[PDB]
Amino acid sequence: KVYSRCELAAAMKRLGLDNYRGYSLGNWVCAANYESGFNTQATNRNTDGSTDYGILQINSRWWCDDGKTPRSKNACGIPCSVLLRSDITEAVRCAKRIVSDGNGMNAWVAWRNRCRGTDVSKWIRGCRL
Ligand SMILES: [Cl-]
Ligand SMILES: [Cl-]
Ligand SMILES: [Mg+2]
Repeated sequence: KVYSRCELAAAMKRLGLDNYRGYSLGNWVCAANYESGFNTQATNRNTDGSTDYGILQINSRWWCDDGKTPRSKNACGIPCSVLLRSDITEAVRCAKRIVSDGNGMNAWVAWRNRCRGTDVSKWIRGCRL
């Protein structure tokens, strides 16, 4: 599923992402925009044999188990396939776990490079949440 911007913003608000551990909602929408283009089925295979999965491009070394990645920690305690669901609930739970660590949203390269320093509140403008 490719979400629209406001659809995603509403779904993320519903699941408690707005101002979760210091990151306002616009940060989460911005990150999803740049990481995946709002696409729950996005996948990108990395140089290290890990794959990034779903709308927030969550990585299979550290966070989810895909049975294909050396040295995998599976810190979210999930199969990576749950991160390709049209329902974002499992991805949001895992994202909250990720962002709890000292890296914060720097876990998401596209957030670090594309969203950090920008007016992220623009991502929720005009939306009914
Ligand atoms: Cl915001
Ligand atoms: Cl949670
Ligand atoms: Mg990416």
